[PDB]
Amino acid sequence: MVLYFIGLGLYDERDITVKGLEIAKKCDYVFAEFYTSLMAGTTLGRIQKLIGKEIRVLSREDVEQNFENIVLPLAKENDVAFLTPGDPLVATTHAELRIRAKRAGVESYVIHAPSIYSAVGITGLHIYKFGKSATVAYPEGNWFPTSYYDVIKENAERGLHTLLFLDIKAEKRMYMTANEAMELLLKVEDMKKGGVFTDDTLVVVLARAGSLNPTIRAGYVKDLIREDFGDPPHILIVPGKLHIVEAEYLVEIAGAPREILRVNV
Amino acid sequence: MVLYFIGLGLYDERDITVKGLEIAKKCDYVFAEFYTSLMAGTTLGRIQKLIGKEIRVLSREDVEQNFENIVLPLAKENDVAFLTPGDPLVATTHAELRIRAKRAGVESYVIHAPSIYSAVGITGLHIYKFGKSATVAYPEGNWFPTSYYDVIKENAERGLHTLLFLDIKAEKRMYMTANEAMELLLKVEDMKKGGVFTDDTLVVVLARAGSLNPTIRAGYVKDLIREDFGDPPHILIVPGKLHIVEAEYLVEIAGAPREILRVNV
Ligand SMILES: Nc1ncnc2c1ncn2[C@@H]1O[C@H](CSCC[C@H](N)C(=O)O)[C@@H](O)[C@H]1O
Ligand SMILES: [Cl-]
Repeated sequence: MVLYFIGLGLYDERDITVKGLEIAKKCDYVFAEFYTSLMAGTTLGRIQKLIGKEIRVLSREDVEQNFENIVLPLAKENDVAFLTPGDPLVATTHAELRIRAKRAGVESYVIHAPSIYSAVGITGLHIYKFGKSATVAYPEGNWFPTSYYDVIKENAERGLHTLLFLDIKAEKRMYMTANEAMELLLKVEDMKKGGVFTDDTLVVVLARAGSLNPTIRAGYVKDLIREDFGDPPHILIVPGKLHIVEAEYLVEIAGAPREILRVNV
Repeated sequence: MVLYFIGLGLYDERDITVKGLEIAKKCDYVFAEFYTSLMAGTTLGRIQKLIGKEIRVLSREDVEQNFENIVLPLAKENDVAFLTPGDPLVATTHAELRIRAKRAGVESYVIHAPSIYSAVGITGLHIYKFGKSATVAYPEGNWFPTSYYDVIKENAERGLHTLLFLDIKAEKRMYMTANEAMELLLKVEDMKKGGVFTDDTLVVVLARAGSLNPTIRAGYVKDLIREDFGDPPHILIVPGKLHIVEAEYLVEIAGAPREILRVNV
């Protein structure tokens, strides 16, 4: 009669919360999805080993179209767990699943876990200064989406930071790198000439957040566009005007050039 | 030899990640602060029991003025952890403490935990639509803070949601309620008259996020301003223009007036 939405956290199998683990262990059935994002620092096997349960992976179609047929039925007479990377409900489509549960007469509860949305605080940038978020999508065919560029412009215009999620082909396990994202943005700039993203733009790269050894780098596009930030996942941030304390953290912790202390503050 | 910043999560001791727990259990010394936020579902004792170490609580002054005199000295010869509610680097000035660690020759690592900043996803409002965040501070003496009002205005004109952290006086054991936050906003509205926050404004209240049964309520200020949302901590949200699916969730899950379903495109 109960369905638990449980977050797996940022990077590996230990990023789930103690509450999440214990509840998942007591569940009769455990499902999971790995299409909204991936858990780069672990494997399905390692997660299964930790939970001590068989985990049935569901595709986007399984969830978006058949959640009420695959998961909810068992949730009616048993304790069921639905695992997702990060924090449950951050992915725009997950919240709606609770409405499906309600209509099927199933109670649902949410067990949170660290999300990249909050983990970016490790960049030294003030969380309250982050504006609207956006996703950089790979162009393809005659389709060249560029809305994420406008999001940066509107945020930066108001002195706000822009968190950019990078595209991911979950099934194919292909990760968009910060480098590729910078190239795309430069390409978009060259097309809109809005003076939003150029070689002189200051950016921050956060790679493998959640890991004990994440890569935190800050610098101008011209110097970072071809830098190796390590293995994915990568997240790109275009900060707005910086508070001196943010700048000093980027210099001292993220190896940013001293120049930011006078050019971006 | 090392200093760890470890988040404890939203509500109780079990909101700490497995990673944070395993690492804390092995540290030689464990310090913590409980003034940046309120964990309403546990106690120092329960945390100490779970971690299996005595936890020395530090005050805001101990941290802000003597972190390098109380904590860092031990980190040079031992494994030390600094515990905080939620995520250690979200809506706090703890990031700067890493700079102090560096300058003191102490390597530091960060272990994330669930943060209110992303837990708001449980309100059903899309995370990416949240703009700049702000804090509703208690008026004191002749000083009456009003900046949070402008943040709402700026976000709303852009169709963005506004997350409002509510003030806290840990030592005086005072936790601002959503009701008090609303009262203050109505006053600032009278003062500035920007049509930003009135009795007809739709708002969302999230209380005790992290618990299995947090209070999630949506409605017009005139109707919620006197409603009892239970014990603290509380968070207040002023939505911007809603997507139909967001309104859907607010109605079905947070009991919002069914009229908000009729979104004005
Ligand atoms: N479980 C919870 N429910 C509602 N609000 C919460 C909350 N935990 C924190 N807050 C809000 O955040 C304020 C502290 S701000 C510090 C937040 C912390 N670093 C985090 O990551 O959550 C509180 O006064 C309250 O308004
Ligand atoms: Cl500011």
